[PDB]
Amino acid sequence: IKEMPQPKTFGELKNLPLLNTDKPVQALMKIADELGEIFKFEAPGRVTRYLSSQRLIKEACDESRFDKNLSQALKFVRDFAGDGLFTSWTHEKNWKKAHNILLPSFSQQAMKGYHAMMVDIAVQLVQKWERLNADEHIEVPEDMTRLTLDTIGLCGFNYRFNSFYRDQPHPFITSMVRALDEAMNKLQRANPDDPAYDENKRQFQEDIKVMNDLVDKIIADRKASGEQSDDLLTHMLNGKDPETGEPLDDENIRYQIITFLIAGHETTSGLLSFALYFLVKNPHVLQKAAEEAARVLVDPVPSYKQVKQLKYVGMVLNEALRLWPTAPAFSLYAKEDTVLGGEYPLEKGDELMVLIPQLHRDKTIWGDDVEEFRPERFENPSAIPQHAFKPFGNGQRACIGQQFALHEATLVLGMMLKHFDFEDHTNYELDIKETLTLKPEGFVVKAKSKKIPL
Ligand code: HEM
Ligand SMILES: O=C(O)[C@H](Cc1ccccc1)NC(=O)[C@@H]1CCCN1C(=O)OCc1ccccc1
Ligand SMILES: N[C@H]1CCc2ccccc21
Repeated sequence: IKEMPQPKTFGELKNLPLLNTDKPVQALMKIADELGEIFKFEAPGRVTRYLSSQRLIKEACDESRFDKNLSQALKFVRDFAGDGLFTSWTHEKNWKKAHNILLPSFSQQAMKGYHAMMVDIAVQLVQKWERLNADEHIEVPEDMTRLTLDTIGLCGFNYRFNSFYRDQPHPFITSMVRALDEAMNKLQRANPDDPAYDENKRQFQEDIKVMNDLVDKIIADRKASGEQSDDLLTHMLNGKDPETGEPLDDENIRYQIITFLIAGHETTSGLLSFALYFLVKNPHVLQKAAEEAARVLVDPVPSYKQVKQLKYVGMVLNEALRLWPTAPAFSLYAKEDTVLGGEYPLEKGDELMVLIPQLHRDKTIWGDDVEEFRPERFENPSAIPQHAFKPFGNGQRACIGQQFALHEATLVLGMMLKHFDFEDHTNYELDIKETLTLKPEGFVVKAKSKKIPL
């Protein structure tokens, strides 16, 4: 039995002011580098423990011992994401119900159905870049966010956000981004009942209303038309849970669609942005990935089967997820009294945080070169130990979107590498912006067309 280290305290505020930063995950990573595989983190009326080693995380990922916790961030996002899949407890009836109904909608097999819609948005991205003038550059996270938001709108509910037709976001997106910023800003507030925050609260309720109003209208419009489009909204209006025999009600469907729109906007766009960053910083890797894209994507429109052959592009995406897992932390609670790692006794209900970027830098697993971008680490997936690599979380509460995100990201990165050469024309210095997710802020490149027709 060891005593856990704890970072610096602020009297009665304990560790809470360490999150008074726009980069809380990066702060926690630097604390992990100083303190090691486990540290205690305290706020008024809150204790959690941050885990960084595969040795401890492999136990935390034992579903017989630990279940998904809603962190303070997830409790605040639940105010507009409700009991959708991401912000539900495992024991809530609507978690297992929605999970059983939606799993077949998110399978590898289902990606054959979504492919044509993904190609539609991906071709819009390639056409935007083809149409740039010689003097112009690409705003990488901006364009990747235009893409991922449009892909989930179209595959989700046959709705065109038309992000490539706009400087300024759809009204839904303005409310969604402002609601997320408010949820994330609330974490570090030592005094949240302060009247300074009355404007925030009035605005928050207005953004929740806007989100509910468009999504409720889209569900109502689809029920009215009777149209049977092959999208997630159709699957949710028609689907029945084999266990309860019930369908999802319209309120839960609204929380699922809100959840899927946040995920598409926030997650896959980050992965693609980090992938392009690492490619332009590692020209040998860029060359190897571009040879594969040229050899495999022989048709003007990529096919589902062709995207599955992009093995090296998949390895690039996994190496980007290793260094900068886009959704970098998840929360667990002890189902019963238990001893973590033969050293740290926990009581039933005790919370753990998994610091995925730190897990991904465990030198006992990956070797001394952990900071280097080497997709070849992923050449043989069998060589990666259980629970060493967890960008999609864990067990039955793992990312339902994983096949969808990797299919979209592989298709789009394949087409980018086929159609363009890329220049890091500003020698961009990595600056990682944090919301729920990570993105490389201010990342810009120039693309030179290889002039291959669509
Ligand atoms: C690169 C992209 C993505 C990454 C890295 C990512 C990562 C994650 C992770 C780490 C979790 C677990 C959260 C936890 O334990 O608290 C999760 C859950 C989830 N993700 Fe993703 N995700 C991605 C894309 C998507 C997309 C595109 C969708 C949907 C369109 C999606 C939908 C979900 C849902 C619904 C959950 C909750 C699943 C459940 O608990 O039943 N994700 N994701
Ligand atoms: O929200 C939390 O409880 C903790 C931070 C915290 C706050 C108050 C006291 C003690 C700890 N959150 C986190 O450690 C991380 C970093 C910032 C947000 N966050 C988090 O888990 O966000 C939710 C999330 C994001 C992505 C995937 C799943 C869940
Ligand atoms: N994909 C998960 C991980 C990050 C995130 C944010 C919103 C909704 C779902 C999710």
